[PDB]
Amino acid sequence: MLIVPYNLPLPGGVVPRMLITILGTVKPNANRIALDFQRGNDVAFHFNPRFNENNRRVIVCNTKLDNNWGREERQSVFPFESGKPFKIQVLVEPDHFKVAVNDAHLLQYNHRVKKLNEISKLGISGDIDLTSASYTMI
Repeated sequence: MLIVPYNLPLPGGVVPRMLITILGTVKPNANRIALDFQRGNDVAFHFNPRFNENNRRVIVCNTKLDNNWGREERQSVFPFESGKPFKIQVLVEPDHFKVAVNDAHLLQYNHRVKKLNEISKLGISGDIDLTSASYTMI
């Protein structure tokens, strides 16, 4: 019920205890999903499930500064399935983003961009139907 790519403003940036919830369904022949938390043109946190990287499924996380990507962090645990509904929750903690998928902890990504109050947009793109995207404080 939302068009993709979708831009979710995060007014005044992110803060610890902010919880972002994304609901949708992975398309049948998906290749990728991406969440991009942006500070202007920089990408503070790129979360990128890849369904076919050399015939493996992997999640890649990274940061883009001044148009250059940094050191990737990869993990092999892959909770997504083509064609099925998902829930992603991103909880902002003091020293990392914490990601849970379908109510199970997936990964943490330590803050490389330290001006959290300038991370003011979340872009959501890739091979999904997007149902809802929202945030709250816990």
